[PDB]
Amino acid sequence: SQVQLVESGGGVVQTGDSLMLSCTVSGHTIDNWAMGWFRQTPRKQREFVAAIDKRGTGAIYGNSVKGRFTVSRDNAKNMVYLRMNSLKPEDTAVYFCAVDQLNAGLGDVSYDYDYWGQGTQVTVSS
Repeated sequence: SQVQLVESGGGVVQTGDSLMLSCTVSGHTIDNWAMGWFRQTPRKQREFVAAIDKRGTGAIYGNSVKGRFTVSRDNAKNMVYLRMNSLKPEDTAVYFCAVDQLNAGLGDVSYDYDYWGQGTQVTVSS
């Protein structure tokens, strides 16, 4: 498959700050796919963060980010977004976007996703 994902928007911020991650997809339209965000730490290789259905009407979130993060998408631009509010030191991680092409709703397990990007580093200073 010739699908390529490029995450951006990572950075170094203070506790309480906000970031807006984005991911641009090339090689295929995303308009029939669910899309997910995961994050990598020493303790979790791909911790689930968020997932959004093909039209953007539904979303699910990892327990530790509920109420703070918002996932969105723009199918015509082939882009997915993760708004991160109220950042905490334990949100420090490399953040990845990935494709769910199972056409079976929203899921939270990394092995069900494809076409991982190389991620974007988020560092939240204590």
